[PDB]
Amino acid sequence: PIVQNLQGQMVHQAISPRTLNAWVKVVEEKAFSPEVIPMFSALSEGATPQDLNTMLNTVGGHQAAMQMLKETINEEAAEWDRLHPVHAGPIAPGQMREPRGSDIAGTTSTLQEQIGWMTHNPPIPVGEIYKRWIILGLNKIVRMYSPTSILDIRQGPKEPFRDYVDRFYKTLRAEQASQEVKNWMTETLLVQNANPDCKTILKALGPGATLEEMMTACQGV
Amino acid sequence: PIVQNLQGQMVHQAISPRTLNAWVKVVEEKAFSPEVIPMFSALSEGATPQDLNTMLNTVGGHQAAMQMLKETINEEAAEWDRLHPVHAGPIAPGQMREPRGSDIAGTTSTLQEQIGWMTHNPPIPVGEIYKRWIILGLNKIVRMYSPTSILDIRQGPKEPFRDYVDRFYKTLRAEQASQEVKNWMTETLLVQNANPDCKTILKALGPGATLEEMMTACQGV
Amino acid sequence: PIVQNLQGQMVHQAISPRTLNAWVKVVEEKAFSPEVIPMFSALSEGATPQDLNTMLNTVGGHQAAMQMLKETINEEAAEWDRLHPVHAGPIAPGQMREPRGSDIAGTTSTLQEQIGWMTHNPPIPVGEIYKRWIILGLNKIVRMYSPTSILDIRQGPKEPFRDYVDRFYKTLRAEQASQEVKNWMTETLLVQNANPDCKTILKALGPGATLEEMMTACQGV
Amino acid sequence: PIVQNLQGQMVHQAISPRTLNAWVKVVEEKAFSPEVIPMFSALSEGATPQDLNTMLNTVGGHQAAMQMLKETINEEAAEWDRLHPVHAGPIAPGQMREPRGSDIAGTTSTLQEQIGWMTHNPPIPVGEIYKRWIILGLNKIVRMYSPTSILDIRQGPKEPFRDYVDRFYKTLRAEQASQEVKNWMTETLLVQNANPDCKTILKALGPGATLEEMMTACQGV
Ligand SMILES: O=P(O)(O)O[C@H]1[C@H](OP(=O)(O)O)[C@@H](OP(=O)(O)O)[C@H](OP(=O)(O)O)[C@@H](OP(=O)(O)O)[C@H]1OP(=O)(O)O
Repeated sequence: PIVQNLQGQMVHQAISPRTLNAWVKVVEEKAFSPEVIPMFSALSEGATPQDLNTMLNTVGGHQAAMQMLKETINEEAAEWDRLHPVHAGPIAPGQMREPRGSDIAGTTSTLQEQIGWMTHNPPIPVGEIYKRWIILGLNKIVRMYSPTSILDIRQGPKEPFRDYVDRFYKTLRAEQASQEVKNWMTETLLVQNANPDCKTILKALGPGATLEEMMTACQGV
Repeated sequence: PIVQNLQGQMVHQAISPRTLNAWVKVVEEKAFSPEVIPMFSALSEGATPQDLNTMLNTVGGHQAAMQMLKETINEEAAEWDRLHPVHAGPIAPGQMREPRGSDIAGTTSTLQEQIGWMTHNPPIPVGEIYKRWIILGLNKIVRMYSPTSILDIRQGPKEPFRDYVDRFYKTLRAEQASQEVKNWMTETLLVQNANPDCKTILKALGPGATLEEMMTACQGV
Repeated sequence: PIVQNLQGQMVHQAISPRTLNAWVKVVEEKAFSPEVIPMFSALSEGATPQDLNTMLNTVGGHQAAMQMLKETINEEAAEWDRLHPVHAGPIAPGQMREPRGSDIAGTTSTLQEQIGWMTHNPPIPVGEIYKRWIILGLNKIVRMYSPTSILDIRQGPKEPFRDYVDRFYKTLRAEQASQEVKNWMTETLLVQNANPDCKTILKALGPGATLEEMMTACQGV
Repeated sequence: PIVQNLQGQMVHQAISPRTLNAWVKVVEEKAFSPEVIPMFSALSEGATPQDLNTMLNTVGGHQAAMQMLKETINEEAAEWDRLHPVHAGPIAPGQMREPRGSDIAGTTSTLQEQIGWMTHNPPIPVGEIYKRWIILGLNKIVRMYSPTSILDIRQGPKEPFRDYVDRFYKTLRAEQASQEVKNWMTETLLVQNANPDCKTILKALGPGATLEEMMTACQGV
């Protein structure tokens, strides 16, 4: 985080040990359930790339996943570097050097330049692009850790409908696809994969039946 | 939350990670018992739709209930959009764009727009209507998740009257009904289901007995 | 159709009997399989709306199909009327009047009027618009008359991959969801539903593989 | 096509509806078996590129086939542009301009232009060149849609030699390797894959035997 001192100049503030330990416990306990992404984005609000690096390195276990995240961050940094070629020439006192692909990731940047980049007007959000790369990696990790694809979620012969819907929507949350495909999956795959006992009821209800109506109608079975 | 900086400009503040973890734990332990709604409205005091979306997304299990909440929010947003038609024309410097139905939910807006909305005079409380929609959805979820119907709560042969009346009133709170049906239930169904030893005293007491009078009348057994 | 007589003046020419015979064979024997649309769009080459109605009377035998077609025509005519409000005022005597939603449909127009409309500089196409509305109706009918859903197209244990791909693409063309859902279906659902051996080869091939490579690699299995 | 009117001036004549109907039947029912090419080359007799595009829109139903066809057209157009650099300078007013790679394809040309191009002394054929590019695309598609490789065409225990030869030559015409490999296939692979009795007779006949003698000697076996 970045805060203003008494004089009003921006000063970095280290993350409290409570937040850091909460994030570490979330990563080590939850495996990589899909709710880690919102929790991470809530715990890392307006943080400098050094803070993100601390929040990532501090994790003790799940080292394979952190390695995959390292690979994804490196690929995104290389692509960004290719997109922005270096402008040769001395930097005027009124500006600062343009951050390269690895300057964003914090492997070759000091704290002061990172503070200066996004506190400048107009701002260049190093933190908000680094967090985008990290979240893009976490999406792949979460998708990998989820057991089964959405197309293989099937209600058992005896399973209650509420548990089946819970499994289906957990898997769909873990799924990686655009929003339109997710809407189609919600509309059709839910009815299509049900057990024979509830499939007839769901078809008889109609094509525009809301989730509440389906679950209250299939409550007994 | 909304806080002022040193200069006096409104600045968004992230929710405390302790509060967020407390809400997640509340949803973990309490399932969807009726006391969740006051807890939510206490933990989400004066929060922008960004914070509400964070607090809703962070929940890990019970994904079917969160999907019902999503559908209810969508219905309320569509009804709001129909109720307030779109106005065509350029935006004056002294005003801001009129929010649409999907604008209140925070899924198609920035945080700065909402900050300006809920601080500009006259206020347009996006947060205070999003919280209304969320509570409206949570009410249906709580009613549906009630483990047993009111008619099935009956005092046991050896159960003291305190336990039976507590179970009955908790179930009555969960199964939300109108006021007059609640009055009839309290007056008649409470007496009807009791064990014979308590039923005799309740009947002999009279029809217009308050809850305290019944509880202190049947205290001996 | 429209032809030029010996005096250089455009004159309507009726649809030859065997073209109507071919369209009647298409309607009565193809059972509204997804190939009715190309054959209609071929047989109706540059036809004035009177000829379009002459070809449409064949569908009048099927009550449900003709009802769907009439409803779609009327809805598109209403939308056309809404989007083109009739201008009240003097018009240049060298120009023709304006086609109403019931005059582009040939219900209340005469043949000379449509001939003048089509043979104009610049031309105002009425036949093409009417044909687009008819094709919308036929798309709806073909979607209704589909024999199986896209999620039920599964390759047999020993069916060649080419037959399965042709069946899948025919069903996907009948169902006609949006474009993005179609791309997702082609990329993922095609691989998912295949028989074990072809599924193994397609999985081992990799993700995001063009159809040519899939069919070439899975040729003799 | 191109016809001469009553004044002796070449005028374009549209493709009759039933020719387009026949081509649509060819596309939709033959499943791109190796006989689509002769029927296309027959139905497209002397057609200006506008008519070629009109016939090509039928293939637009098949996404993959149309993509392959479009790619081949574009590649050949690029090669044509490269091999015929546009000459900048004055031209004789009695001569027409030069057809670009996107003007021989009828995408950016008008009908009168192509009529003038084709009806020239000496003629500059645009229809024939466009048809050659289309046939290249169709060859690629037919090769993709083949049901079995040439090495898997084996005569059955009791299949007559004539049926086996016809199947073999159809598959060899689909696969369309170079000419020398085709001659080697015909000479050797045909004898190699035959059933034991016909293989014995063909071996005993000798090497370098014409097809007529092979089929005459192996008639009733
Ligand atoms: O080769 P042809 O003897 O000229 O056959 C054609 C051909 O029929 P088939 O391919 O079924 O044999 C036409 O079919 P299209 O592919 O053009 O559709 C068909 O026209 P219809 O489509 O109208 O059936 C026409 O039949 P018709 O005589 O009714 O015009 C018929 O010609 P023949 O009947 O003279 O064989």
